Amino acid sequence: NTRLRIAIQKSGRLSKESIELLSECGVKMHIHEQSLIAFSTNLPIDILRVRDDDIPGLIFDGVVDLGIIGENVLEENELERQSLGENPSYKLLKKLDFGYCRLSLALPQENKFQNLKDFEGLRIATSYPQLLKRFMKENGINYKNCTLTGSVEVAPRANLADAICDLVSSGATLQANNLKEVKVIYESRACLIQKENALSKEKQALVDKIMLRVAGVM
Amino acid sequence: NTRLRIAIQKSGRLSKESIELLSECGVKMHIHEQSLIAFSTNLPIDILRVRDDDIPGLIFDGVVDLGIIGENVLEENELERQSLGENPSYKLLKKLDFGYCRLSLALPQENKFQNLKDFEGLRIATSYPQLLKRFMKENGINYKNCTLTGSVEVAPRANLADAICDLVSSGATLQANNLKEVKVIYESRACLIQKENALSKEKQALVDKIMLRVAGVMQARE
Ligand SMILES: O=P(O)(O)OC[C@H]1O[C@H](OP(=O)(O)OP(=O)(O)O)[C@H](O)[C@@H]1O
Ligand SMILES: O=P(O)(O)OC[C@H]1O[C@H](OP(=O)(O)OP(=O)(O)O)[C@H](O)[C@@H]1O
Ligand SMILES: [Mg+2]
Ligand SMILES: [Mg+2]
Ligand SMILES: [Zn+2]
Ligand SMILES: [Zn+2]
Ligand SMILES: [Zn+2]
Ligand SMILES: [Zn+2]
Ligand SMILES: [Zn+2]
Ligand SMILES: [Zn+2]
Repeated sequence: NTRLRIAIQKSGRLSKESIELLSECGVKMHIHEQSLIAFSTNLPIDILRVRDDDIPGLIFDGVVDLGIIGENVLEENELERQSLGENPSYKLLKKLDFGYCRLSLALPQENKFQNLKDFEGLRIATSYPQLLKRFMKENGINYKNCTLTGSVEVAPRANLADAICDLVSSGATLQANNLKEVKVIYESRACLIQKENALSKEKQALVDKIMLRVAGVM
Repeated sequence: NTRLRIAIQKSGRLSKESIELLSECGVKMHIHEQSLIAFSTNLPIDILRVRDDDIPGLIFDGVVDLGIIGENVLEENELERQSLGENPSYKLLKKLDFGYCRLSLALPQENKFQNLKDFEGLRIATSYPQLLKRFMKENGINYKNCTLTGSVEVAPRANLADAICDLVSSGATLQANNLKEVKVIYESRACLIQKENALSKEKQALVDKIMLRVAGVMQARE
């Protein structure tokens, strides 16, 4: 197999815009329900539709050639890999102009918040435990972890946590759960990344062509 | 919280059978299919319906009191936590009589397989990278990892991997993807576990009561 492998989010925040970037770069393909692999009809390119949390790993492990992924997800998994004693590596090709969001600490609307110190001792629910951990350590604040993959914003109401650390874009989900954003700990946007090890000449040439197109398209 | 917290899978292999064990143990429940939070109507017990991969962590971190989880999922996350330099700990209360499955290596049906050595150099897709890693190390076999959270079985036919390491229950998914099971690396069943730090006397008394009922239920279901 000589086909370039690009991993994108199967469904979620980045899916639509990732597909549109690719088509704007002249990559034609049909996306409809394929469980894992879609095939460009005009170029030797395979689009792997995966859970976003898997994309950093696929790139670090050299399973795919390119990936489109949020900085937050990339950094969370990079930190996890580094904490296991590994050396995750990737090339950053381009910071993209979509997927804008921020990872923030949030409290029940009725809670008094003067200072970050108010998070001392608190149980904090998040899907990004490594990012949360690094931030709290850097700011000298002790807390108790609660790792949930979904429904993080329900954790205070379920009495699993006193607070949360979660992605915010519109702020609608925090509002719906009667929570308030008190401290941004990370700002994110989508990026295009490549695996570390050199591609074949053919593949690198196609990547350079796509990057011109991305640069051009931008 | 005076209420005992039990974490169970929201939806998947163990969800139905975990809810049924609880009702079979006399725990009456109000559930909202889409919701994290469920509660017992006749006992001071909160049922937290979550992704199964989250349950070992909630127990290790003492966020909940009890959890029902597959041994496979528990072991994978225990290894992960230990590999991060942490000290995950839990009490095993009971091995349960549902959630039977095995984590196995599988290859395309048409592949020749003589020996485990045939995995040397191969890209192996899995949702259980620590369990795979430990097994391959202990058998002296080098491989390339591919971590996927879902659709693991399609990785070979998508040319993402040469092989997979995945749970097999009925074998139907492997058959559907024209893959064959060549080596079992772990046998698994659901288990009931408890966080490490001592419960209050009243909570521990409720747990002991539930455990008696669990035993009775299991004998009665044979
Ligand atoms: O501020 P809002 O616009 O209400 O958005 C907030 C939601 O978006 C995030 O999920 P997201 O879909 O980004 O994560 P995922 O795609 O990884 O599930 C986060 O988990 C919130 O639920
Ligand atoms: O042999 P079969 O009966 O076809 O079963 C195989 C399926 O079971 C496992 O999923 P599961 O929901 O157990 O994994 P999870 O823990 O990721 O939810 C595995 O990923 C297969 O998809
Ligand atoms: Mg989403
Ligand atoms: Mg399942
Ligand atoms: Zn089509
Ligand atoms: Zn089509
Ligand atoms: Zn995700
Ligand atoms: Zn109701
Ligand atoms: Zn799962
Ligand atoms: Zn039995």
